[PDB]
Amino acid sequence: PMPLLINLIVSLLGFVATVTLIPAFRGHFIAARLCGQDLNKTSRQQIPESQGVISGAVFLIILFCFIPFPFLPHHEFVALIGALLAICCMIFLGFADDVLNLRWRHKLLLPTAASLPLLMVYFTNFGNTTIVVHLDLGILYYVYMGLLAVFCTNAINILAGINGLEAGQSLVISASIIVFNLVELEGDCRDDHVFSLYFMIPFFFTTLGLLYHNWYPSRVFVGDTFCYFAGMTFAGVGILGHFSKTMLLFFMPQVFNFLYSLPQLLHIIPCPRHRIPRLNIKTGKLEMSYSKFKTKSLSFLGTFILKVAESLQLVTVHQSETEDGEFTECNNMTLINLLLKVLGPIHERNLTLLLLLLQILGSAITFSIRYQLVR
Repeated sequence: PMPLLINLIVSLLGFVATVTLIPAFRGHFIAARLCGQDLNKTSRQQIPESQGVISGAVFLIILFCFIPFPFLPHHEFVALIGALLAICCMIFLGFADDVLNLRWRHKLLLPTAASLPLLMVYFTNFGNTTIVVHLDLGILYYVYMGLLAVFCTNAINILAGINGLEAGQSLVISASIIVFNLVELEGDCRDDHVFSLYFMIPFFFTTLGLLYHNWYPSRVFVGDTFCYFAGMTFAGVGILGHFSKTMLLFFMPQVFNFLYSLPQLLHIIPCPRHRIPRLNIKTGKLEMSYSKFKTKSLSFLGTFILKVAESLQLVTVHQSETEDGEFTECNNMTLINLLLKVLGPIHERNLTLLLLLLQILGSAITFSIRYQLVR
């Protein structure tokens, strides 16, 4: 593990670099108007946004320096430069979307745009287009790879709204991939897991440096730049490491949160501006958020999904009648608000930690399935 040693050293220098640079560039983001208030806090102070650009930049420089060490044969090098191009492009287009706030339709095209070098590397390095249930997907396999980048970013991005969640969930996911890579390094696929480690170790330590400042009480915000960055690094290693299926199982709390959010996101059930919990100033803890709307304006499909989700004991429905008419106060559909439905009001630092623990539980479940640990 001669290049893995060098990779671990540069990753630790990168942790120190992220911890040091994030407060150094604070002034620049504030002056750039790249800052906002922490909605779940009584404090009206502006906190710098998109700090995922600094940890993402540190990540790139770390790996740019690392590039000659695995070699010091081009088939594994093409994937290394190719994966770095896809990730770099994503950190770029991610930060551009943060700064410019592009339309949701253009936002979904950005990950497929940046994932193109991985698809081309998989094409030139003759990647297995076949899948095991034995079915050759061919063109539909490249559509999967293209949509994998789009998924991971938005899956992380829609499971957010509380300090240290986005960086924290990514640390559990990247640490799970590190553990999995190490176990599978000993035999069989050594090349596919040594490659994945080369990106996961620097991703873990740069994110650690970011979480140092994002963790409760949030000093900085990670921004959509970090979600874009994280999403592509995970899609990158999963695609070129061929463990995309195993990797998507580490995305279990995200897969649930996405599908539970889907009726609100698609506006089948009314969706407000912010579906984040409401902080009770007297309590100090975070309480559930609600989406009240007219019952007559609601669609037949929307009335069905909301009634099935109520019968499944997932959504709290509160009926009311005013002078304007009859309105339905539906619970905001997200894993954060569902945890407050089940466990009552929870403080922000404990609520994130609980979702991080939930992320650990799912990873243990994945590992137990894959290595026979149920008994």
